[PDB]
Amino acid sequence: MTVPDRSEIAGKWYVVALASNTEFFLREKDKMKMAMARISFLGEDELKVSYAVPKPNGCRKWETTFKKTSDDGEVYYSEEAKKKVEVLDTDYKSYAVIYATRVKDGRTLHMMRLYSRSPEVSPAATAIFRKLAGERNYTDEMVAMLPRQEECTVDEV
Ligand SMILES: O=C(N[C@H]1COC(=O)[C@@H](NC(=O)c2cccc(O)c2O)COC(=O)[C@@H](NC(=O)c2cccc(O)c2O)COC1=O)c1cccc(O)c1O
Ligand SMILES: [Ga+3]
Repeated sequence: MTVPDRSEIAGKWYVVALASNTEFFLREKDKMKMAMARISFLGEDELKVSYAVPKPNGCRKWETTFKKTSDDGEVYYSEEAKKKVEVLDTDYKSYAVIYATRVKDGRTLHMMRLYSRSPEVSPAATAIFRKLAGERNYTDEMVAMLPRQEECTVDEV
């Protein structure tokens, strides 16, 4: 158990960037703090993810299971949850940017996010995430960033 095998392909990721299509999310997220994300391979076609966010009520965490969906190569779709995530770009030794979308009966929501190899936002990741954001005619309130405001973190093992 807990062998150093596939585990190398999984771990924890710190989301130091955020983007929301709905004003409310932007308003709420812009006022909150950086979030967490840890993913674990449930199966060959199934995957599990643990979320950690600092909520006024305390560190709010949650773990959800998704299904493999190699849309744009290592993308994931959670039909049961109505949430899709697609890794846009990621550095083996640097920052990474992943795109996410969720659709509800009659409504489509998109949420862009950026994660750092550790709980620390980098200028490079910032400029990169923004460069793409600007290419889509994004607006400041549409994006959300968290500076050296870290404190609550999610465990890995
Ligand atoms: O519409 C979406 N959320 C709702 C509904 O989802 C939820 O309320 C919870 N959520 C999941 O259970 C979830 C289970 C499985 C998958 C999830 O993503 C869940 O979040 C908790 O998330 C939160 O409280 C907040 N959330 C993050 O800060 C976030 C930060 C980093 C990473 C996150 O995922 C976050 O949600 C706000 O989220 C919401 O209001 C939604 C859309 C697009 C992309 C999303 O991520 C959404 O969740
Ligand atoms: Ga979510």
